[PDB]
Amino acid sequence: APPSVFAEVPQAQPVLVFKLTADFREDPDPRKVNLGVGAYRTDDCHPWVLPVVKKVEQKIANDNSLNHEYLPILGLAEFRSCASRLALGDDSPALKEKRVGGVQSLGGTGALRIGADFLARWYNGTNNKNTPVYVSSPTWENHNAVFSAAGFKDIRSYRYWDAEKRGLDLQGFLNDLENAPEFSIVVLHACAHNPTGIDPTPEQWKQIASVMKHRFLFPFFDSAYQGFASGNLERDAWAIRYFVSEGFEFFCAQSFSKNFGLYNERVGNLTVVGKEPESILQVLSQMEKIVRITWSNPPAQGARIVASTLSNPELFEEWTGNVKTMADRILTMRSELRARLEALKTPGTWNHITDQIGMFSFTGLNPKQVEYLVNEKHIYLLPSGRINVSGLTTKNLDYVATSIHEAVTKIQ
Amino acid sequence: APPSVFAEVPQAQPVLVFKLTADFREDPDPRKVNLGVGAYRTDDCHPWVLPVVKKVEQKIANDNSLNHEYLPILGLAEFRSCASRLALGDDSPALKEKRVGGVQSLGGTGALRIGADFLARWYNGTNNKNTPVYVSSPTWENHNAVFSAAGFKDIRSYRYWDAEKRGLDLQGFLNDLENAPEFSIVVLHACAHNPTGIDPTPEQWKQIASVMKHRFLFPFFDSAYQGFASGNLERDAWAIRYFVSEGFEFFCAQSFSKNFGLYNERVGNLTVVGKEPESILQVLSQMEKIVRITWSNPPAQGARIVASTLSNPELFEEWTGNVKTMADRILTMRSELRARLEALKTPGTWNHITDQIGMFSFTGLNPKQVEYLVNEKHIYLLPSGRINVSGLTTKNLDYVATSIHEAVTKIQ
Repeated sequence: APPSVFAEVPQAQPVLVFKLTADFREDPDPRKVNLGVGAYRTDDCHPWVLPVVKKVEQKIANDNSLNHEYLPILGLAEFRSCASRLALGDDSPALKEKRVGGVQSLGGTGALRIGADFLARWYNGTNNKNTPVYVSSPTWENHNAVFSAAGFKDIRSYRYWDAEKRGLDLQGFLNDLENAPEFSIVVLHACAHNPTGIDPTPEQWKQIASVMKHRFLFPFFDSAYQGFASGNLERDAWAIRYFVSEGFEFFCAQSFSKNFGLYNERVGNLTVVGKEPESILQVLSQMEKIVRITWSNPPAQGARIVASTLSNPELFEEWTGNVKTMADRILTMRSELRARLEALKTPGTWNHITDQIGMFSFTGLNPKQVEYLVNEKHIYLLPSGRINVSGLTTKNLDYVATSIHEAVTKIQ
Repeated sequence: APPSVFAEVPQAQPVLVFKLTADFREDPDPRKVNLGVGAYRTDDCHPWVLPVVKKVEQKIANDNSLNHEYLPILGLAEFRSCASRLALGDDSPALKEKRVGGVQSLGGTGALRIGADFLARWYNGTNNKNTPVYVSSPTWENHNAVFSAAGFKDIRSYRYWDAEKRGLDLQGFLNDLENAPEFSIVVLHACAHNPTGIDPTPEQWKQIASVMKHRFLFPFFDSAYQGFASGNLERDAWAIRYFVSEGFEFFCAQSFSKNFGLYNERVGNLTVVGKEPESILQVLSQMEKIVRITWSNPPAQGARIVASTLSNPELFEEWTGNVKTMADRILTMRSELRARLEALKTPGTWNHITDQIGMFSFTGLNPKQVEYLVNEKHIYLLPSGRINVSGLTTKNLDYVATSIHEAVTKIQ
């Protein structure tokens, strides 16, 4: 009869895609297409498990040597070494000189929150909750959240998407980077910009690099699709491996969710670059204490699989093949969509579709055009014109292209 | 050459046991004993993997039906149902009336931090960072930490350990519970008090129950050793299952680390009891949003094993057997130590050793006596006189008892 502490609780509300796919689920129309699904799908609209992953799982399932005792707080030793080595390169002299520790975390999200909560207490003084934060416009929906609920109360949007011409707005944001309270932190996308797909060219990275070396900035990379983006580890980590040979430091947040398909195993690593082996051991020290209060220590299964893969030469081999599979499919569905849009003389340029890298891509549509695709043609995608390219198959591709043609033409 | 943001970083320092076992590791003395190891060890001083766990792992390893796609933010559906059902009972009408959701978290630690960070924003008003916090004296070392770094700046110690007579100080803390700013939250140990082992009797629980129902308290249980403590699920969850039939509500933090041996898989559940199906769906709603910023969603492997076990009758059967194994060993090492202490006419009463429940136990020694065991007899344990009973085997038991005899007698 009396009150509920539980009553007077604000419902929280259905986020962007969660409601989107739900509507798709109940849609009885047989030509419906879901392009807002948040992982990689095959051409038959199915989840794919990497054979190299199914392979290692069997090896683990049979190793009666393994136990289930607590791991080091920072995580499985081998994993952190392999992961950072993957992002920075084996032949990186920044490894020989002992510059970096890894922290095994809970996916890419966990790498941020730990690297985030760390900065709001040891970066820019002590317990500095006022330091500005670099987020792109637009950005992965909870770059904001992970830094907000980490402390920081201003969040700063450097323009990134250029609506007209559908490409990169370089000095549109390179200029904004100048205005900022300098010496602030910058969470850059390593490659495959979520949710646009447009990455800076190596030349343009040099620009953003020096111009913000010159003048007070700390990078906080988000390497979530390394290898998964373009089908290769060497060029996807270039913007990372350049910052090291110049002589920077940064936190790099690695996610193995998309490029190992290990979404529900939450495999991730925070790579931390230094000066000299001095304070890295110091960073890693009270990185532990941050973790201890979040999760006592990280889970083992997902990490072992990645570690067993990256350490072994004939699994690494098979893995990069599997990664190239997921890759090549996306790049093909790009070249195909562009071609079909161009084959129908669809008003506008559509280079961006093939210039963008990765699984997500900005079409260049505005919610009035998108509204048409969702309600009349039952193509489900976000109002920001964002599609999951892996949502495009060989059967729906011709319908979707023609639908996009109808949208741009009929609705301005 | 220039500064390091990384320099001027405070090293954090080696905690209690981490330094303790390290010293044990380098100790060349052949009669050394480690009683500060933080998990269950066999009589041969080894980690034990439950056969029922090795069993389910094989079943999972062979189910080619499973994928690695993201789980619900709150976690694997089956797990949360089985876990809460385990703590509250299948025949609990508080389940039929839809009172409770579970939130799959990262071990027991994760269940707290989520349940903690939730209260510091929806409990006792809104964004109430001032509400007092109940922690025992002493308590599991990071009941304090998990609530501190969750916000709260006062932490209140209700006396729990009674140095002389080595047992429970009931109204010593039942009185302190009266003084507190009422309507504050209370993280009670369900059973197996870490690090003492003394649990209140069912009668004494009724006392603490009503007297703090009567007057403004919200329980926040820590069920970390359910079944693992006394070798059974029915009496270990009694203090929980009583609070529900009275008509309370609370968060219960379940850990499956010790009772499934799944430490490095980080399996845990936050059970949340309500009034009426109303605001539980509301609690679970913005429980998701708290999780999203911590870890996007929880890992699957550890949860599936527990879920597959608790849902299946002939695995549940085998599991409770394995749990009874770990249990009975501890209870035996208790009755044996007590007997050997009593057989040597060791000055003092030693009932507490056999009255305490669970893996951890307070001997009743004070660091001057403990100092003797560690430096002269190379028995490693915490200054609080805390031992890991599973550290006691059939070979060291006679040495340790005799050592404890020497400590109490020679050093007052």
